[PDB]
Amino acid sequence: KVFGRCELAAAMKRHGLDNYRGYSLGNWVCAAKFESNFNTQATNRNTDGSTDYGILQINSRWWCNDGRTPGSRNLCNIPCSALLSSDITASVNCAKKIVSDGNGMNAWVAWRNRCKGTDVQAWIRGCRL
Ligand SMILES: [Cl-]
Ligand SMILES: [Cl-]
Ligand SMILES: [Cl-]
Ligand SMILES: [Cl-]
Ligand SMILES: [Cl-]
Ligand SMILES: [Cl-]
Ligand SMILES: [Cl-]
Repeated sequence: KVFGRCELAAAMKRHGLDNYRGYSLGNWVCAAKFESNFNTQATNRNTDGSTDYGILQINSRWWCNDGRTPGSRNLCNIPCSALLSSDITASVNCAKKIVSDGNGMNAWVAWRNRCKGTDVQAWIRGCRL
């Protein structure tokens, strides 16, 4: 599923991501924009052999199981395929664990490089929330 911008903002808020660990909703929408362009079915293969899955490009090295990432963990206790669903529940619940891991949203390199420090409220501007 490819979400609309305000559609995704609303779904993220529904699932309690707004201001989770102090990160406003626009931070999350911005991260999703640059990770997946709001496409739940996005996948990308990393140089180390792990794969990133879903709207927030959650990585199989630590967070989900895909059966093809040697030495990895599955700390969200989910198949990586669950992160590709039109229902964002699994991605949101896993993102909550990731952002709580110590480095906040810097866990998402694209957030650090493209969202951090910017006017992230622009990503939810105009949205009925
Ligand atoms: Cl689609
Ligand atoms: Cl957009
Ligand atoms: Cl915001
Ligand atoms: Cl594996
Ligand atoms: Cl594990
Ligand atoms: Cl949803
Ligand atoms: Cl933080």
